Amino acid sequence: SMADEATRRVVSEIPVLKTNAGPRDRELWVQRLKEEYQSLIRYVENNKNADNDWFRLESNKEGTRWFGKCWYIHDLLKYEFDIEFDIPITYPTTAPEIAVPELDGKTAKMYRGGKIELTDHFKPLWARNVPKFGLAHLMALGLGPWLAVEIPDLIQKGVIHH
Repeated sequence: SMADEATRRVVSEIPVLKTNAGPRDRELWVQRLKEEYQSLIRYVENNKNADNDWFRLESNKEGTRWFGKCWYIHDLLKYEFDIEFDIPITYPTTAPEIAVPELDGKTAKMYRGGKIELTDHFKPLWARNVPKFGLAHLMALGLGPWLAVEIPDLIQKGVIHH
């Protein structure tokens, strides 16, 4: 299918994750976090090599709260946005909800508190890949393409300024 090839083209060089564990799962959660960090840092290193180093992420000590920055280039100007999310208890079967709080109420494709609204195809795509996708895949397949529609639109409409 076109969808299968599009997914593989975007994620094929991102390390796949393995462990079915969420924040409550003790030593299995510690192992899941090793897969999350190994997958994120390989994605970041690929991004630098492709001149598309577009985000930084850190977590709290337990790896249950994530926060950082993404950058979006439009007409060669670089825009920075703070991003944050909580790991749901039912992770990795349930996908985290990325929030961009400074854009809260500035686009229709977003819920209260700045939680971005992905298309209906993102959720079944995550579901069919559990537990192989993690935070690197949420950034690559979720926030990435969301920015590539919403940021150009909001610059166009005079809603955000450099």
